[PDB]
Amino acid sequence: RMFKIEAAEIVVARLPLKFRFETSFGVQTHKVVPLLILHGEGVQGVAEGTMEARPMYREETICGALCLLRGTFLPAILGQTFANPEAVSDALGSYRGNRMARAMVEMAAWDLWARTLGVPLGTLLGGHKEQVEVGVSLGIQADEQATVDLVRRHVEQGYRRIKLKIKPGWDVQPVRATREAFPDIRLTVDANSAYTLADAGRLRQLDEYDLTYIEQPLAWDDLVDHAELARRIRTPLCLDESVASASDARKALALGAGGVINLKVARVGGHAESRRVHDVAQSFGAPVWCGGMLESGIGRAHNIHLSTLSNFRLPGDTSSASRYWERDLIQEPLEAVDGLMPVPQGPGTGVTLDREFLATVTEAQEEHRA
Amino acid sequence: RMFKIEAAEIVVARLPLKTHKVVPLLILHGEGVQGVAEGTMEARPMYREETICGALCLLRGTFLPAILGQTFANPEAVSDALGSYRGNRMARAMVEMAAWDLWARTLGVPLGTLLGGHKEQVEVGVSLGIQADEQATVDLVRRHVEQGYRRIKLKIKPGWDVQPVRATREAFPDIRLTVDANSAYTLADAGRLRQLDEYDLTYIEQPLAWDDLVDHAELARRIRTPLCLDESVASASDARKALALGAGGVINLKVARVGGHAESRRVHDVAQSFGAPVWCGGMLESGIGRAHNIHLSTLSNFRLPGDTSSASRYWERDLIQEPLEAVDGLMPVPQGPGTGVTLDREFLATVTEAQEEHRA
Amino acid sequence: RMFKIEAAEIVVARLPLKTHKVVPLLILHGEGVQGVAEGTMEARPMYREETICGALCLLRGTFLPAILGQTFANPEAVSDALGSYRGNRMARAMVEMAAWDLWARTLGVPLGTLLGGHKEQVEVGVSLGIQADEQATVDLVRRHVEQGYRRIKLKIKPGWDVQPVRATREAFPDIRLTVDANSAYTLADAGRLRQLDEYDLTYIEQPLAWDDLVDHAELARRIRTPLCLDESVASASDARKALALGAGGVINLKVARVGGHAESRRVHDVAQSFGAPVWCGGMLESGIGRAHNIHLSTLSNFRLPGDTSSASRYWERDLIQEPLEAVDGLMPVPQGPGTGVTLDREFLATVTEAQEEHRA
Amino acid sequence: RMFKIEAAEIVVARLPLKFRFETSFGVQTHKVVPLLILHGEGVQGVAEGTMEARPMYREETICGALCLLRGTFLPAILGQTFANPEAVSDALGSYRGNRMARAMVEMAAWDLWARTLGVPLGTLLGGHKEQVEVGVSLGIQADEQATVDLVRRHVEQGYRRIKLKIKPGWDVQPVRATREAFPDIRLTVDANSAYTLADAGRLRQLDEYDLTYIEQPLAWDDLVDHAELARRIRTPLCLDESVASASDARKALALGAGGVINLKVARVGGHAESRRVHDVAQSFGAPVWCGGMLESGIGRAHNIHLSTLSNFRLPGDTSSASRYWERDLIQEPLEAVDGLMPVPQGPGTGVTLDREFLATVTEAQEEHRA
Ligand SMILES: CC(=O)N[C@@H](CCC(N)=O)C(=O)O
Ligand SMILES: CC(=O)N[C@@H](CCC(N)=O)C(=O)O
Ligand SMILES: [Mg+2]
Ligand SMILES: [Mg+2]
Ligand SMILES: [Mg+2]
Ligand SMILES: [Mg+2]
Repeated sequence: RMFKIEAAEIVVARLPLKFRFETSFGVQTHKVVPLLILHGEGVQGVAEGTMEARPMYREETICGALCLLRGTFLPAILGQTFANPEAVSDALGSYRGNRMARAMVEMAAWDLWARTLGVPLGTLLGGHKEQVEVGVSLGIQADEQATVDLVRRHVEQGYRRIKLKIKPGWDVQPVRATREAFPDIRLTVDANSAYTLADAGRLRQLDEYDLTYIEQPLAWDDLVDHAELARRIRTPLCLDESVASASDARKALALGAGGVINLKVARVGGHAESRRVHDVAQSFGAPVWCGGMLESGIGRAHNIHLSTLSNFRLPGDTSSASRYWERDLIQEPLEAVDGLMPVPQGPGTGVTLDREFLATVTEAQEEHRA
Repeated sequence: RMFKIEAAEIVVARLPLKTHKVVPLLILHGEGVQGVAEGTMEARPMYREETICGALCLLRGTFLPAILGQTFANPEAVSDALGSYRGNRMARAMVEMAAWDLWARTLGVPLGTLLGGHKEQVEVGVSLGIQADEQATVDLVRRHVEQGYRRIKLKIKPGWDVQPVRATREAFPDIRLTVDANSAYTLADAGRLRQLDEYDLTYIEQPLAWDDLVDHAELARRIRTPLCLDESVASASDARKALALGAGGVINLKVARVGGHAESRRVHDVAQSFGAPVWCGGMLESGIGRAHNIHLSTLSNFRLPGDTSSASRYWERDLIQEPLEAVDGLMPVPQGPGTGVTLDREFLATVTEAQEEHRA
Repeated sequence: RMFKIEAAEIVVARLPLKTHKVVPLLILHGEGVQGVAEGTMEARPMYREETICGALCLLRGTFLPAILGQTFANPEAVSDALGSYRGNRMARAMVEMAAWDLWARTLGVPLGTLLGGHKEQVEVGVSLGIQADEQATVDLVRRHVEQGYRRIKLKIKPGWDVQPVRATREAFPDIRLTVDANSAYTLADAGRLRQLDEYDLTYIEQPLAWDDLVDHAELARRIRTPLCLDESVASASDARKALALGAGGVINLKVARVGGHAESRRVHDVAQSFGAPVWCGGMLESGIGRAHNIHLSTLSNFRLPGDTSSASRYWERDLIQEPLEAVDGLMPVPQGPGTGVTLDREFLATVTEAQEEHRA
Repeated sequence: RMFKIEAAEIVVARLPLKFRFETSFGVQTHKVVPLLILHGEGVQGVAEGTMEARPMYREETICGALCLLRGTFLPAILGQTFANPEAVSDALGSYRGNRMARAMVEMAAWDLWARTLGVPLGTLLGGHKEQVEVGVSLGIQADEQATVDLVRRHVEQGYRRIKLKIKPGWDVQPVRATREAFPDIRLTVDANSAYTLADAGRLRQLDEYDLTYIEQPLAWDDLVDHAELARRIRTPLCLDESVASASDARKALALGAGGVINLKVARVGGHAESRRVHDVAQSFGAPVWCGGMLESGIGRAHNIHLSTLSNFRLPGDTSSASRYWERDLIQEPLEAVDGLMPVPQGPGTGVTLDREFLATVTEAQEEHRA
């Protein structure tokens, strides 16, 4: 039955990384993890923000999102009783944008709700996969052959897709040079919203090298130019930043802006909207796959449960947690073997904050009540 | 945790109208609860392609042996365990919808709540058949407007369309008014249908072929009145194709026609992503089907009124213990887990023509 | 020659309306002059996605450290020095617009003149909220017509649109009349919106989703009244896409929403290249923002009247020393270099909630 | 503040060339340079006409343009006070066409105005590049290999694009034969409004040889056929003659007539309109690059300042002045090194008439006052 949200904790942690993540919007080495914990009916839901300190991947920031949480979202929900996560989400007024901020509340609500039922999260969302295929995305690196080697280390691990982050002045080389050593691997690029329609003919060269897709080659907020570019090349386009809702997905696919969607749960505003994005794509015969945002095991586990839905037909960016952190914020390991990630068992996300360890890396912590 | 389907009953009832109606039921048993669903296929293929005879064959020979004795994580897993077979969406909906009801009852949660709805009441419309003349049409619309219905549906046909719509809109300038064209028209009728445009109908329902989308798209370019699709939307990919082709701007969503609740929610979500509304169509359901419908209707893109009016308008006495009665054009969501309604087993037995039990 | 940005102040004022409004200001100091700009983001994300809290964070932690102590050839160079970051156009506009004002003041040249304008006065329109009934609408339009406004904007909403427009056009057959639909409609409203067509509105402003262009394109095919875009044009490439898709024929151009003066001139020029007009939208600005707006509005494709009406309509007392008062629907361009207006520092201090200074 | 135009000089010079310019509209060896000097507020603005004695590249002529200047344009502006170059341009009535003639006035006005402010021209137009990438365009020449050698001399100089003027009965050869010796150079052709849609399949052969664009292959005044041809070949089209305004640019790009625009400042009517053309292209994600019209250092310097704007993303035709003249009309050298041309320093254009030398090559000179 119904659930009452009695308290909310905001806990910000920073976690040292392991590899250096050198995307076309910059280089990333460390990681701030904004956690929202919702309390009610003797259980708790935890979710993790995917917004950055500065607006580099997309428009939101930790600073603005916490203001929004403490000044607006949390007051609207605290002390209130809800029938389900859709009602929580409904209660956050008509505020514009800020999907990731909304996702912290909404996804925590899903975790809390599932835990009141004693049911796994993926199960309530309609998924019945018991593990999910994952690939790896490899940041920018080295040179023509001396990067066919980092691919090597991952193909030997059984990862089911290799994604190379390219960018203006570094692209066609690895692709032929990886299709070189590995003529048969599922291979993709993250063209990193780097290019413009100007760069169209160069991108067509990637065509023979048989990629499953080219990811977000043009502006992060664009659909129209992508639809133009898609007509000029044979390699399918994959959208990321430009699909932030199910109607964006509908428009992108009706326009022909892409044939594949990188679905990032928090980017589209949470699980319910992700299911819609997922079903909209499916109705167009377009697959989705699960994006990653360097999450701790909270975010990683949310991603894994979402990925159990049936239109997740391409390997996601949900590789092994041990790849990123010497120690994660949860107790459970989230380790893929042979490119298959198992669904962590238990109610909701199936994972559990390591509170003692979290405390040692916490830099902010607030409680909110009605 | 997961649920095992241990047993299934098929009960075929002949329920007196207020002539009879054959009501096929499926009851799935597991975990100390049961799920019940109602078939909407007819004895002969009239509204669509399926029949009771073909459907019950498929259930007992194929669908039921596939699920009996198996353990499932959710209703989607039950449905997936049947996905090799083509079409037969109403037969499939029987299993799928009973599975939803069973699953919800293992959790103790209302069905609509599990599907993501949070309405406590749903808006209901009324359907009128062809009347003898204009004033007889207007007198019955006036009755139903006074009862508080929030949408008026008129059955129209070639020779009788502009007249009743005109007379009605004249008497009732501001009501929500729609028509059901019952696939009785052709593209040569475009000029006549366009004559409806000045009376601001919310939509015209399925004027052209029952399985068509493409000619509906053409007709939509020729008239300004929105088209509502019925029989040609039997899946989420049909809804996508319909909306993207401009075959219509509204979908009459019938849960069993598209294959059950999960696929219905996908139709609802696809429509929503296009900013097109859906509404809940009806099929003369006993309280089992009516309750499944009321629960589906609590979802937020059900933005036009549905054919889930009072059970008492159809049946002397219903097969369930709970009254489903709308007041002032609002049907309350029946309280309880799953559908929130309960078969009256003794009354049921007095109207049962045939029953059978199946185990693994 | 080039300019060095030596210092920046953020002042947040609470300015009494004639209830209060929070007015965030940025003052950039260099070369013995200063540039001032005003933020248009709200405390919560209502008109669009940004907030004062998020914006000020971005300024002090990112934008300001990027420019403090650096030397620039022009305001475009200042803006380029921030181009790694995504969205946040109003936060960016604060820096960009102060940079324009500073730059113009190092040269001794009016801002509008540097952007290529040569109007000495700009035409102003009036905005009316929902009134109780038709005659109350007409009485207020009559007032504003007599004051000499050159465009009447009516706020409309579902249930209240054709009536006020009809009553107004009936009383005023030749005035320039427009409506603001405030994203309150859907494609199902096409038939109702088309009913506005006979009253010859100059445009309907953003009837569908605030961030949409594609559905607006569809709606434009269904009705003959021109659509004006607001929130879905946040850049020159948005303006191009909007005009080329046929999402609208007019753009409500708000300087801070698109990221400042340079990008605004690009929106203005793209529109012009399509032969589509722009007009200057408003955001309840203190005299700082109003003056930036008046200066932008002097450009030649600002061919419909703008929301830069009298400061006295909003504020008991303004933050600047100069009165910005329109007479007979003409707002004079404030004289002087840059914006031609000057902060009243002592009055400002009496209404300051928070201030801070930043250096390299 | 405001500026008053008190006097105007028209000075026509002829300058001996150095190389023979053998375009598909004819062979050019010498060069008439129409200069307009505007006087006001103790400074002067100088601009240079790009119209020819005869209408070979486009429709204007020196003869008709000077008539228009002396009979119409100059009378409208002399003794008048203006707030900026846009107001000067506004004051030249609604006269039709004659963009180059208008450009002499307008561009001189920009120079004059910038000089009253003491600011560089490019700076006022919004550019902040400190030098610009340039290529070379090579007229019609020799044969298959014995022209891969003239390309040679330019690649050794570091020019960042090589453009070959082709024409019916001389085209596919050098391209494979230059892509031959120089498999990696940025290479283009100036198809010289020579062809018609008839010639479409031959042009598609240039496709593998990897040109950045094919320039104005069809009629000089056409958009529609270019949009058709663009659909038949993979090499982007570049428009020149057919874009004479920002609305022409809008129409060309909305139609798909080209993906690149050769922006010639005087052809579109001056700096302000060039900025608009530049921004319109940018809004479509189309680059521009700077055309050349064999200018003396006055025109060359105007071109360099315009080229500082951000959508000038492809190398222009603004090579070294020493390539064209044994002596230029200005004092300053305008020499590129390694395909980079520096912005000449100083207010306005940053260059200065060499009046003593100009006098020795002047063939006409008039003063006009109010
Ligand atoms: C922080 C986020 O922007 N980083 C990666 C995703 C990293 C993934 N492997 O977890 C990205 O490509 O978006
Ligand atoms: C006079 C003009 O028509 N000649 C060259 C441009 C020459 C450039 N290199 O300066 C052209 O191709 O148009
Ligand atoms: Mg990515
Ligand atoms: Mg019906
Ligand atoms: Mg408005
Ligand atoms: Mg040329």
